[PDB]
Amino acid sequence: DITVYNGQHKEAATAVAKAFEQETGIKVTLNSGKSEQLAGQLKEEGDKTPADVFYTEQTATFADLSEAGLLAPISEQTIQQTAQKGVPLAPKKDWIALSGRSRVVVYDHTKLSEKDMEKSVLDYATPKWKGKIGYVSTSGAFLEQVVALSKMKGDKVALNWLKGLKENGKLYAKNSVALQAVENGEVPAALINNYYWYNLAKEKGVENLKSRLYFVRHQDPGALVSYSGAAVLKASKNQAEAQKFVDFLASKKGQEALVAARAEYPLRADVVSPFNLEPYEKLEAPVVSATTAQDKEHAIKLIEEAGL
Ligand SMILES: [Fe+3]
Repeated sequence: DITVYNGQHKEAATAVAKAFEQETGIKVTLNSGKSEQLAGQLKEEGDKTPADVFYTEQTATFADLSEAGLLAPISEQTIQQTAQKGVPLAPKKDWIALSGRSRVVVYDHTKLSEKDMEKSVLDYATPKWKGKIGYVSTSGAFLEQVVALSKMKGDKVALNWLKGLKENGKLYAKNSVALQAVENGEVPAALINNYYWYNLAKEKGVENLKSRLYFVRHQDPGALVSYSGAAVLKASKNQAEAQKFVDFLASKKGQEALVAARAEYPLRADVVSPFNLEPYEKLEAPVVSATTAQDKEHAIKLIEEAGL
């Protein structure tokens, strides 16, 4: 039996854990919480942690743990299974990307059409969108968006964007809350990840949603796709089963289990999401290097400088 610290959405972890149990008869116990609270906890517990695996929304979250030598190496063969365009690889082979989540602009299509959308994510952080664009400054992918802007456009551009959001944007606590604000008609548009929308559309039926997705494309920083992944803890006693689980998550069956439950992009070439996602290739996502521990701190610094 294994214990998985879970910084992913509960629906995601439950789905993959259930599938793994059916497949192997190995029981999975989830410890769910905020990604950075769990990351902090794993560092504190160190070699005494009861965690066998850490599953989370953003591979960026693994950076500190890897530097602290807390993660166990994964088979290179497993890593190669999910290595697609734009996917980051762990330099120490001690974590693995598993699913893609695209940055998107969700908008109220009863109020706006694609003709009203911006060609660049930079264009939303302006007086034109004063009180009309939702953003989530505490979101993991939001932080990744900031890193990508810094890397792609430089710090001045990234800083002015953030200042533009502080002045013109409507702050929401979570992506889920932002999406609902658009559906409820409290804001015409918001910057979130793609899966929230497809999952809502499955529940309620697209015809009953006001919101639709806009993809900026053309390798714009707002076309960023970031990745969720998993790592095995070096401290794990259950190494056999922990590695088996992470392996499983990269397998055709483990990937199929995730995409059935959650509208994230599979990273295996032989798996098709039942959600009818905008084809990865049509996204025209830019490629960005992996977020280092230092990249992370730097982006947090810009957020603070901007007054967020
Ligand atoms: Fe999320």
